[PDB]
Amino acid sequence: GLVPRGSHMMEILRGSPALSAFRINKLLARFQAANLQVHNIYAEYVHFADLNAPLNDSEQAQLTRLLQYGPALSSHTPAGKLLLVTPRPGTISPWSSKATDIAHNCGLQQVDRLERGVAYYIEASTLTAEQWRQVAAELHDRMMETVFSSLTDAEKLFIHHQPAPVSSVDLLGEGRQALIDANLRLGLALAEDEIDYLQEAFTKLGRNPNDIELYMFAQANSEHCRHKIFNADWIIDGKPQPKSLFKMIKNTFETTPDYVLSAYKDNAAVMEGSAVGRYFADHNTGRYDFHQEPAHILMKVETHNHPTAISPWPGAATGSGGEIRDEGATGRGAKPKAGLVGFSVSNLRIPGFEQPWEEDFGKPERIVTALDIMTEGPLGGAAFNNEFGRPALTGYFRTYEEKVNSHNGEELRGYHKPIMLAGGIGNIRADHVQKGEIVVGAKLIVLGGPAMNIGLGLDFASVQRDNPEMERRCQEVIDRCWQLGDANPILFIHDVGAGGLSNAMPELVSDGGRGGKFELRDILSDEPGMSPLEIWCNESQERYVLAVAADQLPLFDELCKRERAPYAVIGDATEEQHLSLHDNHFDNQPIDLPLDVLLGKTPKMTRDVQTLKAKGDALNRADITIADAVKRVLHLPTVAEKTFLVTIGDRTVTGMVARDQMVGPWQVPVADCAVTTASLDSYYGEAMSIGERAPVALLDFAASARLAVGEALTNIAATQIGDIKRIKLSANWMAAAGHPGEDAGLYDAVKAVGEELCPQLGLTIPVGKDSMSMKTRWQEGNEQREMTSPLSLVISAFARVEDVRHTLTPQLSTEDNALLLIDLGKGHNALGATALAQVYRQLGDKPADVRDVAQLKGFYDAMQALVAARKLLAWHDRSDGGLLVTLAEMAFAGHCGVQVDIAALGDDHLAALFNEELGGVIQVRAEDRDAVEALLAQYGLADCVHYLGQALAGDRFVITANDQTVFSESRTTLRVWWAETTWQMQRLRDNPQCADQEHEAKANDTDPGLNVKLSFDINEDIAAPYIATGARPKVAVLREQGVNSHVEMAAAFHRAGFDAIDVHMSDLLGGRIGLGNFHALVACGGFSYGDVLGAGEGWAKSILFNHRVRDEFETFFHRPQTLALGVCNGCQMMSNLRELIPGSELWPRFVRNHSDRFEARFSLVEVTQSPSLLLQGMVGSQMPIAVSHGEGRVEVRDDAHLAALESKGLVALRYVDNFGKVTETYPANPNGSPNGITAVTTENGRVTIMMPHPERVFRTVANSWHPENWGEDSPWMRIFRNARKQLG
Ligand SMILES: Nc1ncnc2c1ncn2[C@@H]1O[C@H](COP(=O)(O)OP(=O)(O)O)[C@@H](O)[C@H]1O
Ligand SMILES: [Mg+2]
Ligand SMILES: [Mg+2]
Ligand SMILES: [Mg+2]
Repeated sequence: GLVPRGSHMMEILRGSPALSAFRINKLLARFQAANLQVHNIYAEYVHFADLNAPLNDSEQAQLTRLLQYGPALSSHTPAGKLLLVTPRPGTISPWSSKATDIAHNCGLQQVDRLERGVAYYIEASTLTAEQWRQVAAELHDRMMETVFSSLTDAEKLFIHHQPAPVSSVDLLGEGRQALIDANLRLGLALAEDEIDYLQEAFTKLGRNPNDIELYMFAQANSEHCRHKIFNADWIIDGKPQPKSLFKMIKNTFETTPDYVLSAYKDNAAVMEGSAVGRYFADHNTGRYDFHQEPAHILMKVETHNHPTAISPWPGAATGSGGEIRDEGATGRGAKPKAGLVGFSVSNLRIPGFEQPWEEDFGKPERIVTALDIMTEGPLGGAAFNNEFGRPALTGYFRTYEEKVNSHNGEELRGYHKPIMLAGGIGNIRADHVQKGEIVVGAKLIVLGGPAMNIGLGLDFASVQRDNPEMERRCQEVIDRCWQLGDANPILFIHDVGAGGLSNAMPELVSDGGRGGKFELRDILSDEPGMSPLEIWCNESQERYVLAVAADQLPLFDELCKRERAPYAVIGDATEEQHLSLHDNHFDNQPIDLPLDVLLGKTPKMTRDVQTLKAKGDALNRADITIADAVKRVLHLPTVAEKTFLVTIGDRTVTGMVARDQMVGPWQVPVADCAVTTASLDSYYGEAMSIGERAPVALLDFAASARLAVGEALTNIAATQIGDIKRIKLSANWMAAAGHPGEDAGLYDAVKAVGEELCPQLGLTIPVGKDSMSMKTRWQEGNEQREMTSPLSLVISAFARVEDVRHTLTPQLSTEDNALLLIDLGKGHNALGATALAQVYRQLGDKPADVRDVAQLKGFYDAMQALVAARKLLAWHDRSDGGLLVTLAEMAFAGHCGVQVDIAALGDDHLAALFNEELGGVIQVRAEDRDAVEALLAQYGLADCVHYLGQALAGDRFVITANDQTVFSESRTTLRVWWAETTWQMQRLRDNPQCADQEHEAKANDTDPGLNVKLSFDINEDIAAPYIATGARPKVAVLREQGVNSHVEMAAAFHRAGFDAIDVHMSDLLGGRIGLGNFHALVACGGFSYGDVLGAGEGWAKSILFNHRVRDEFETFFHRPQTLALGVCNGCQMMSNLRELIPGSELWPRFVRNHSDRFEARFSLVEVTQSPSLLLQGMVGSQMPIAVSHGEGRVEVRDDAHLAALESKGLVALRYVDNFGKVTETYPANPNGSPNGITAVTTENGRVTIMMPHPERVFRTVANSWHPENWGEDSPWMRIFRNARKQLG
């Protein structure tokens, strides 16, 4: 298929079937439910190639081959009515960016652009034109796609448009009205006093402003960018206040500067870390080595609330992506290392699973539902973290939507505009913390993606776009820069976010005390139609701005080319504090302004407001029983199991993850905080926790803020930190500013933490952000409706960790034990604004609060003493759902029972069980009870401490008060109820057979959990005699663009005695490396090309289609003694390279998981008998391994191929269930692979490929669960030692 398309030609190539049978059945069921008689539907991918020159036969065959990927679903002959769904004209999918990159890296420069659609063939002969429109509506996303009736209509996607010129606004010819008109036309949202300021500035300059100048100004002066509310003066109840909100936050730093290296002068804060071996490849040698130095710790938390209400996948994705850029742009360049995630939404109202507190109150047409946010949003956030490669290790998820009698009387309070929160930690070198100086003449660079018309102005302008692989490429350049140490050529770096370059470039010169002169036509653009305003102001993603000295440009160019990171020099820093943007195409100057004019401020805001305070109503208990309350509370999403948010996201990339959300042998997501190691050679590390309690703010603003700080501390407390001054906070404030009562409430809550609680505890808040229009208004029938959030403070706590090995979790032991409650509520047992109240549609009277500051500190210090002395068996703090939920979660994690007496906790059993006061349950050895009680007493806590009882083997969850049974249930029954939410979410989002299998396994109490059988001594270093010689063979640690798991791969080989060499595919292509110098090769994990065109396919085909590099690989694999390993993405790659690999004829392909979802699991495997030299000595072992993949499902051609592979004896690993049997049941087998197959070898055993990641778990400390008696080495270390010994 191939036709004229302007000065280019467009080719049409049919792809493979696009939807599996469950997805097809879902569509048919949706049509049936809407009364559309659709007899059948079939979907095929179709590819469009815009060509600038022709393809010869050989090139055409290459292109056709590149576009063969994906699971081998059965093709159907087209039949019925064609509906073709594509991206909207004027947009370029991320798919297109990455597929085009692959074509170019395969030598197809004739390809100008590849794009993809889905051709739907619908047989429904009896449908009206009206009903056809409804069909079309079901098949596409109106915010990013369109529907066409012919394949040839895809030509519209590639139309070339001539550059649009700059437009002036005619102030001199029309007066002020020109500015008023432009304000409305351009959507500038300017205030009257801003229009005054612009009017005078341009009158003084004696010329008309250009549209681009006004837009730039308007962006820079928004609430989003200027923080007017947080810098305002206040008057409250008639009294002027002494400090802004910002100054009150800064009070915490004035009080507690300890350990802080950077606060309030970058887009992340920095604190002291630990001296450890930072592991990376040297610039000159390419060898990975440990560099003993301080790894300091950066932190940042952001939000993306409004875009996520409009288009949740990209909203969440670019929420993560922007925050990752803030981290990498800290100082003079730094390295992200782990993420966190938060969602607050309205009620889910899951079809067929509606809960008794949920009422449908309507919503605006133009936003999505709470359910669609929680379906697509987490996938988007995860897509970014997975493809960029940072593990996502802690988070929160709250539902809230109720009609309540709050501060402004009876009104709807909720999250129709959601909280979408993304944050994280990173490491940074001491000499890079401070931004450098920008010398006059510095070159000013944009690093990253070509711009498009995104973010300007159905709300299309709020529809974002993410390409995480592009950002990984950029991160690698940043890494190379900071890895040069004193020769780091980055003088200054900053992320590109709101306002695009129009904010970022002025900010970067201005932060250096410089001006800039810029050339518009040097900026990389994928949309030649764009105006200067669009080019300068678009919010295209994956971009950074930086300054480099002119003499370092050749170095910078080398770094970028090797990573394949696009970059452009677009201007020069000037001594004069002026901003100039020239346009070589139109020979004119779109921007010509002094910086003081541009960056000049209208006056400060004054907010004159009054306090409103809600009168609580006592909880009406008419319909409440304890048993009913347990069942309801376990069904509140806020409380309920969070698996659907957890296993979708990588938790092992870097090899530094010590404590992830999933805990114990039954992998129950209840960990109270995240912990990473500082390096691959240390037990020092970092921790992250979150505290939040928004519904409390409907009753008491300051208490909600104090509880958020408190809960962050209780979540983190059983991790070995020491001095509380080591804990640093981000404070993210979400409010509906201007809503009656909220402004005074905001001030009071900031004051409560910044002026009071944080200084009194010794907690700094060195970073934070604010989002101040958290409400939603619409017309619902004949009436105005509004849904307003509670004031919503989210606190994230971050700390350097003294020993990651000493972290406690909620996993109860059944050795002889005591359960003790630390009730920091001091028996107040408040029920206001609890999960209990919410699930009966009420708010209640009085909420929890921090009852006693000294006791909170004493709790923290006492926990630190108990952790360091190793006196705790377990800890779980009390939060949503109260003591009942803390104890239940502990019993789920320990897969056991409890026998608990609550007679000491008051006569009100409901209140004792369901209050959400601060504190929690510690478990200690029985023999240590008296000593632990005495320790707690030393910290002033005796009256808060209560012996509850003990954990016991079995399935009974029993709560007594004297001789009365208060509540008694099967622990399994509770655990399954608690699972029903994630069950239902998985069920609607993923393959329902997998969701059901996962859920139903939880009901089998006989599940023994992950468990280990070892065929060898895991402590025996069989490589030691080799290492002792000092002779270290090289390993080629192979990476392609988008690979992310190479550093820990190198480290694993290093520990086994190799010299690990960084080999990029660019090194092979440029002659800098030749495989003939190596005896061992490893293809590493990640998302090369974002897996576009099938995971590992672009990587492999780039090798196959370059005859030189293809020959190199083939030569390597045909040598008699060479060894090769392919892990995950490398396994996929090597499976696509079979034709070069002897003995690989029976290998399968690796395709989309049967669940249709990314699976980040800690899975049980057995090592099976095969020739594999890398698994020698390990046959019959059974131990868990990190799994992190979406396309790991072994796929054979037919059963003859599966039988042949099996009979040849080439299977080397298989998934087993916890009973130890080979399985295809999910998630024990996470991807649906037949016969549990997840590793294969060649006939000679010299090449092994596997989907799981042994290199992520070679350290015991990095295994989510492991036997207590293991040393530093896990079983998986033996793979790398076997490689060493085999080389001799
Ligand atoms: N949005 C999310 N993304 C990833 N993990 C999450 C998310 N929400 C919760 N989690 C994880 O699920 C577990 C249970 O969460 P939750 O019950 O909210 O924690 P807590 O009550 O201790 O504050 C924790 O390990 C938490 O980090
Ligand atoms: Mg919880
Ligand atoms: Mg907790
Ligand atoms: Mg919480």
